[PDB]
Amino acid sequence: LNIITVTLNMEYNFLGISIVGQSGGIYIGSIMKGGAVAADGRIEPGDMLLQVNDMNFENMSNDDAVRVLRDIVHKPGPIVLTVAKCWETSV
Amino acid sequence: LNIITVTLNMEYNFLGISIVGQSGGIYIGSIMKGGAVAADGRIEPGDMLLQVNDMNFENMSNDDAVRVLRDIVHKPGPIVLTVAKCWETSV
Repeated sequence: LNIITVTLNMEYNFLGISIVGQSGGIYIGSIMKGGAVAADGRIEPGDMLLQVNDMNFENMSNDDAVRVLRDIVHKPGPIVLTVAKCWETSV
Repeated sequence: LNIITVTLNMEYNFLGISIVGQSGGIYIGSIMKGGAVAADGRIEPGDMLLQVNDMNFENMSNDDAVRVLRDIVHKPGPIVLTVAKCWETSV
């Protein structure tokens, strides 16, 4: 059970994450210093973004996901992100 | 056509990449300074690793992929990585 929810107040205009697509979730490439996500601390590079508020990406195209995510980030008020926590190892 | 091949001489004992799994390819989380991958330059964080030499991960479990990758990195001689180049944007 590696999925967590992360609520951000956004009282912030920008999540401060770089998201990565490839030509069932969106990968988080990096976290931009300050916040909102950096200020919260729970989301880390390599985590997979599955949902924002009630809009789930697991069956959306990457282009629609980004569009919906931006639409919601530009709405007033708090946002809830659902994240799959990654594992990492070096080779 | 966003897939490239990257040959590394490995005359290096360590690719110098952190790979990310989640509970058809393995994501590259970061690149460790020096090389081999850092020294080559073509592979970047967010890229997806699809194959090493002739062993393709697109139908393997993440745990088998990592195992096979380590096995091959510990073999003598050059290694060929097949990478899907990501796109990135900030939200």
